Amino acid sequence: MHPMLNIAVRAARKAGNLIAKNYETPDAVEASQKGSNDFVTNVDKAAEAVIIDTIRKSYPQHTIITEESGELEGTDQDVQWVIDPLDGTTNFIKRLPHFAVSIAVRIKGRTEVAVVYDPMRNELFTATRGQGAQLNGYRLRGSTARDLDGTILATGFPFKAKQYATTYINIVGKLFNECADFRATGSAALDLAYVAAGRVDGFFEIGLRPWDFAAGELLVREAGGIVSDFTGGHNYMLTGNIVAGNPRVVKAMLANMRDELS
Repeated sequence: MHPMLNIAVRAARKAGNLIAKNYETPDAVEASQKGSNDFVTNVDKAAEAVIIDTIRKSYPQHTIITEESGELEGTDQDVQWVIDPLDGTTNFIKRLPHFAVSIAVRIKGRTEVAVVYDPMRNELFTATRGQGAQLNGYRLRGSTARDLDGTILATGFPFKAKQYATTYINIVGKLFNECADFRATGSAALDLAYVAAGRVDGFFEIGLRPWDFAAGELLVREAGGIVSDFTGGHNYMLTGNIVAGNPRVVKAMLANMRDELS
């Protein structure tokens, strides 16, 4: 737990330090046809290896699930480490300095530990279940906003889910008409961390993969916010359709979502 937290942080900083070091290089950037070149993937794979190696030196019995390898079953099925070694891939390739390592520990299907770590800003966000969220050791509470007016909402376009373009764009339209403004940062795990830290008032994105929200979602819930489905449910793990923020902000956002798809 806090020994697990201590290993999650160790792993996230060593992966983070390695990703920071290569950000300062260009070496071998080779693809354009869509975006993701050999270099980010080599950098990313090396981060993943470091995280796996670090976790297995103390907990070789656990299941580890990574964005790049899927599930590496352990003898002890009751603990899963759910990891994105580099949430913000396109950012990294463009050298936009906004990306993070996300590492969640789930025990018998409940997230108990969460680390999101920005290695450019050297900001480590952490949480353990029932004990709240911190940024570099200092307690987080969400934002204190009560409606959508003068709020800032982190979000991203459904680049990987284009068939939802119209619905999404329609949702963005409605929220804008309630005097919300938007940030689009390219790192969902960081967005969730920023919800936890009140740096934004809410977050909504479609089609997230579980490794990008598993740590972020606990950050929010431990800093007094909530996370839900676009339709209000606790179904978001299956969908990846995530609305996060305090209970007022989410209720207000969910209000603007009924009359759309999902």
